[PDB]
Amino acid sequence: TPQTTDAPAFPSNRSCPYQLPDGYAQLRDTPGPLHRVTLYDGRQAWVVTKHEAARKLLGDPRLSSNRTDDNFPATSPAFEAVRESPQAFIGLDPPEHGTRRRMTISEFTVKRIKGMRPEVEEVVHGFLDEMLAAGPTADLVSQFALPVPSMVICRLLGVPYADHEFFQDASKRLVQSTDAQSALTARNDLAGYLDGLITQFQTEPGAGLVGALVADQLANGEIDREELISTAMLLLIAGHETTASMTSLSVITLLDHPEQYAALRADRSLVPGAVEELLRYLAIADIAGGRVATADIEVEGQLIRAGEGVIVVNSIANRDGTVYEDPDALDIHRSARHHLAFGFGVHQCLGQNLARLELEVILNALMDRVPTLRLAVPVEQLVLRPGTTIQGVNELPVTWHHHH
Ligand code: HEM
Ligand SMILES: CCC(C)(C)C(=O)O[C@H]1C[C@@H](C)C=C2C=C[C@H](C)[C@H](CC[C@@H](O)C[C@@H](O)CC(=O)O)[C@H]21
Repeated sequence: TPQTTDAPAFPSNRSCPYQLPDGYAQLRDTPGPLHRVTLYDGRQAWVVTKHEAARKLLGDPRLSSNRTDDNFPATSPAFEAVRESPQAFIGLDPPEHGTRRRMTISEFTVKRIKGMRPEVEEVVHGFLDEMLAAGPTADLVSQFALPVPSMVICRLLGVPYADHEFFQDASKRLVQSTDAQSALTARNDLAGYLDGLITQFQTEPGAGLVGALVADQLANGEIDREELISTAMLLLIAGHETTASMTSLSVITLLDHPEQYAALRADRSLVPGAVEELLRYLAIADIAGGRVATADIEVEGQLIRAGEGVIVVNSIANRDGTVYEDPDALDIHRSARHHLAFGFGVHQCLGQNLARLELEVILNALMDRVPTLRLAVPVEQLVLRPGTTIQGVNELPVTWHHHH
């Protein structure tokens, strides 16, 4: 019998780091904003494949972010770790979501992020000194891409960087876990570490956002101790892994487009616009759109019923040709405005401007100090993460014109 189905398996893995999987490109090319897929357990779900409908549904209050809902579209067995756990505000709906998010916004405002630029530049150049002094070759992930945002978010959260080896390992084991067992164990490792940190800040008040939440909201019973752990865990893990993966993939992508990398190096005013285009193009968090409908929603003839899972795939929506002409082409000179790599609505990425600053400083630093940077292995030799997690590589062997 023929094997063609009306709801293809979802998600799919990338074979090229800066191109949609073949299964996503056909979903992008089907007409209409919605299309059925099949999750890992056999459940069917909706995916959004157009930019305007993705933007409209991300702001529709009839789509809930409640992870604990039984109908929430889980995309892997490892997802049972966050469902079975107390929720941070990413999995909350209004009004409870707003009261929790307000406790954290002070550390991510524009004026606070801009003020952090001297500190971030010191952090980037510090790890660039060490990598260049150790001689080629080098793993760009473990020696630069991961340590730089790790130290920045640790200073922002109040987490001691002296323990970086522990929680970096546990954060990997959680994000790239393939079964619920290794995911549960990694999450418990981070929870146990953070709970000890909370007790530590109750004896002597600490710094950062975690120290402030312990001395203020937790002391007044406005947040549960376990809510504080999930919130701190969310910020810690999002603070490391997203920026590290954007850096690794942005380096890979720019090295495969040397004409645009040359233009970027010649005119640094293009860096902020190239970051926006890289965010649209790469879209490393395109699974970050899971929703469950609480009421019936009509979208251009199609009907989402209450209790159905919806997955807004921002990587597909960022390749909408009616918004960005020739969407599959990298183009640092294009207007990448209104892209959905950071989401949209009340759950729009809290640390989107920290990531913009981190990537801007990092790209300028690599072009200033290692302009001869190239990949020590062919791109096809690299191992990409599957579509069930944050896009990126685990290793990135690089080399350069060395001398000292
Ligand atoms: C670097 C690339 C990044 C990308 C592509 C990205 C992407 C996203 C997306 C798409 C969402 C929406 C999730 C949803 O609607 O369910 C989101 C939310 C969020 N992100 Fe990011 N993010 C990045 C960096 C960061 C950083 C550096 C932080 C640091 C704290 C962060 C913290 C958060 C938080 C706390 C939320 C939840 C917002 C809310 O629920 O109100 N992200 N992110
Ligand atoms: C193992 C699955 C994994 C990768 C954590 C995940 O799919 O997340 C993704 C998808 C979606 C929620 C949005 C995301 C954007 C930024 C973050 C990095 C975020 C981590 C979500 C957070 O929920 C994970 C732990 O914090 C669990 C918890 O706090 O209960 C990430």
